[PDB]
Amino acid sequence: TQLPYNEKWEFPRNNLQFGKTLGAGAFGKVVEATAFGLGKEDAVLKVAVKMLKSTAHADEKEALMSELKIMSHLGQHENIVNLLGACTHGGPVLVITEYCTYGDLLNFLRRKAEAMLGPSLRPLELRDLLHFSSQVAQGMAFLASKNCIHRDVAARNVLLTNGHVAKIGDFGLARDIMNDSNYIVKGNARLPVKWMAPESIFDSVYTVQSDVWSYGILLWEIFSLGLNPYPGILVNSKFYKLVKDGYQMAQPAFAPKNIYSIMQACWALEPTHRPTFQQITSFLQEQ
Ligand SMILES: Cc1nc(-c2cnc(NC(C)C)n(C)c2=O)ccc1Oc1ccnc(-c2cnn(C)c2)c1
Repeated sequence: TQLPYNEKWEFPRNNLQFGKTLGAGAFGKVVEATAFGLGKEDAVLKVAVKMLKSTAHADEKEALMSELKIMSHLGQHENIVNLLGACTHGGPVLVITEYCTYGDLLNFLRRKAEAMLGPSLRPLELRDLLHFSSQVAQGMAFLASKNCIHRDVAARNVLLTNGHVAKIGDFGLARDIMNDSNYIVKGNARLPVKWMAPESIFDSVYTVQSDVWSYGILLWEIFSLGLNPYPGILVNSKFYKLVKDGYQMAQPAFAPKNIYSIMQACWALEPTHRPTFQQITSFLQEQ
């Protein structure tokens, strides 16, 4: 980001055949597409393409390029949404990432729960939630090894692909956060407050451990099967005070006592005392 962009990621834009729009923000969107002759193997693949809408401004053009430059210098990991190519010459910027078959984790969890309650006219096992949690932890630990701060870790930014493997991603400009109830007004920007660490809300500081906090909130979403954090509590000055003073969500319905203990560790008031994603990973690989 704010550095030269490598041309190894360039891809012919007329070699994309676009399909349905997957997500749409205020000034950007992710669209599914079939890419032909992508990669060394010249694979023909279904992919996700990220692009700005017709309402194009200078500030929105930089935001997509920044996301691309960070992803380019990042590297490949099985449990993150990998970059496959970009279209930077010949027209509007297109960011080509892998296509995850099952969408985000939040809807998958919320649907499977509804399908599992069908006798109110496959199923999800506890092992499945431990694999989802383990997999995202591996992705975050990989970002933590590159000093790359996600700063919106949430189930809505975790995607499931072939074999229901979890990948951490970021819709960024392609989520309509303007109208999203999980993003609260805070002046110049709209922020996912209920996922944020207190020092990010007040000091506006983002680190690996601030992502560890939000990952702790993610664990609460996974093991509640898509419940909303701090449910029914309106984000206001009392909520800020409670979070800063040490208020924590109760144990979700389906988390073992030691998964809730790992949640509480991610929700420590002091950032250095929170676990690392490597420690979260290694623990969750056991479970
Ligand atoms: C979620 C997502 N994320 C990124 C992305 C990831 N990672 C970073 N950055 C790192 C450094 C964390 N950035 C900046 C990003 O933009 C790009 C596109 C994207 O969208 C997708 C991707 C796959 N599949 C779908 C989908 C939707 N529905 N279905 C059925 C499939 C949507």
